[PDB]
Amino acid sequence: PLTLTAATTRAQELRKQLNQYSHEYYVKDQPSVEDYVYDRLYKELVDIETEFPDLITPDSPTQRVGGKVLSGFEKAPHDIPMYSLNDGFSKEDIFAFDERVRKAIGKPVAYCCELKIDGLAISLRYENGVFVRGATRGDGTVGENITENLRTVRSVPMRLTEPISVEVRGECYMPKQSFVALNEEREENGQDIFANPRNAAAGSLRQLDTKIVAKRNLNTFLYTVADFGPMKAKTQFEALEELSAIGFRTNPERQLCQSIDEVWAYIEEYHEKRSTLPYEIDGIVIKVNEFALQDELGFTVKAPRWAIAYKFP
Ligand SMILES: NC(=O)c1c(N)nc(OC2CCCC2)nc1O[C@@H]1CCC[C@@H]1O
Ligand SMILES: NC(=O)c1ccc[n+]([C@@H]2O[C@H](COP(=O)(O)O)[C@@H](O)[C@H]2O)c1
Repeated sequence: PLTLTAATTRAQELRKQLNQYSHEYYVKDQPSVEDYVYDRLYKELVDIETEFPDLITPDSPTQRVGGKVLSGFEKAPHDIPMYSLNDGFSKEDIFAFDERVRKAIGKPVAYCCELKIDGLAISLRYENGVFVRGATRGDGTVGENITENLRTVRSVPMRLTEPISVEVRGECYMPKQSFVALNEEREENGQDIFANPRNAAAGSLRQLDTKIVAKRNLNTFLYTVADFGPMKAKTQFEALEELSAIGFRTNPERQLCQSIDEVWAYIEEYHEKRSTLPYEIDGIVIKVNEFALQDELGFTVKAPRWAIAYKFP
């Protein structure tokens, strides 16, 4: 049959190939091959892994199912803190924000606009391309180490394109439909339902048994790089492209707005588009695009001065 020498090599080929399909299907939401092509190879790999468990690696797709069970979560400090967002609620709130930015900067400023995803903020640290820590925001300077649980989030890469060392932050959420499904499953089990998708997302990520988490149907959008490493983005918009480039899920709805008035267009555009989305959002995030300018404005103690969230009512 298959020898260890042969299986060791064949396994790499399968992880490589399978991980490629999973990337397309989970990160680009656009698969290339038919499901049964995937399953065939995935079953070949499992058979190889079951015969020689020693070839099992963290970047293998068979580990997306979890199995580990923790006692509790370890503290996960953030040397670079995970800030919060200042809030706006009116057109006045947004336009006053813009007024403040031009006052301190002394010129017109371009805004990257992103949809504020209603879920759990997460931070992801990679070294030489390997995923080594996943963390909640916690209180901004200390979160919880939820690395095991995030191994089961399919859109989170166990290994990157480039062997690059970087930490990136974004949202982990449950799409509306998985929300509904989970709640029905919970009704059937006679438990309390989750009031909303962000609560489901947050309880899922606090489950100690990673095998339950795997089943939960979670997804990510990455939007900030905390530790650039060799990374080269110089504006936020640029950063969002470069996050895709190295292989994270980014939300496609982000725009680049050269005026506050366009910013108010965007907020309206997706305020009416809000229900048409598979995921829930609780507003819009407006960011000063130029990193050089985000720097100049800098940070209050809570939230950055170069950004603000327009929250829907
Ligand atoms: N939820 C979001 O969609 C979102 C976003 N697209 N972009 C940011 O940029 C923050 C990062 C630190 C300074 C500004 N924050 C977001 O949500 C924050 C994360 C933690 C508190 C808010 O939920
Ligand atoms: N490229 C693809 O078509 C592709 C990739 C990953 C998962 N899937 C599908 O997702 C389901 C679960 O697979 P995984 O738990 O290994 O991610 C399976 O039914 C599989 O067919 C399809």
